[PDB]
Amino acid sequence: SLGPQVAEGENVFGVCHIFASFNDTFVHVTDLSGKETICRVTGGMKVKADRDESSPYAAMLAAQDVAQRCKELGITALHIKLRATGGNRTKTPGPGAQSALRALARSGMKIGRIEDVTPIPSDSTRRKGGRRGRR
RNA sequence: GUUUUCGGAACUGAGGCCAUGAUUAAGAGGGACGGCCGGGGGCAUUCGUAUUGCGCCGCUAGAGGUGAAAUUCUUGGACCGG
Repeated sequence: SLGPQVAEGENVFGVCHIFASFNDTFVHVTDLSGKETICRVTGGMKVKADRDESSPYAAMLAAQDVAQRCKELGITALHIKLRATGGNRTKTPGPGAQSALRALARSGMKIGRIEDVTPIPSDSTRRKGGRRGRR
């Protein structure tokens, strides 16, 4: 819990992987390599109902938690990496995607580079669901 | 008896002559040739993320899924990140 960098000199960076599906939200702050994580709180560990694990509010107080946890450990700036469910499944981020990084911005954390890292397949396997779709 | 001119039948050589004999080249067709063209076909080769699984590392208690849930996965470490 000791960041040897001087604060007013410059900023200590981290990176949070925002994974917003349509059934849950993930806020995963890791180091610049990603091999070593700092905090990871989901939207489902903040609300006592499955149906709103991905609600934008459930991600708003899941990002205020990780930002509070990412503060004293010594990180001030964050690179953002949005990610939808990807693969052959959906490509647009879920509802709790925007209310997440807006919360941690309002929580006093600096922002670096923002990027979509959705796992876009070159040419997918057969997507789940019949030929006639989800009728 | 015979040979022929004699009329007929057949063959065989040299001619002479013909205005000496081949319509056109289909906004029909075939074929050739020319430079191209094309997710045409075949065989071989190469690349791409993704998905699933496994190994290791990190941190963790939920993760999945739905109209809402449950079956299912999970401190024997799932999901998430490398």
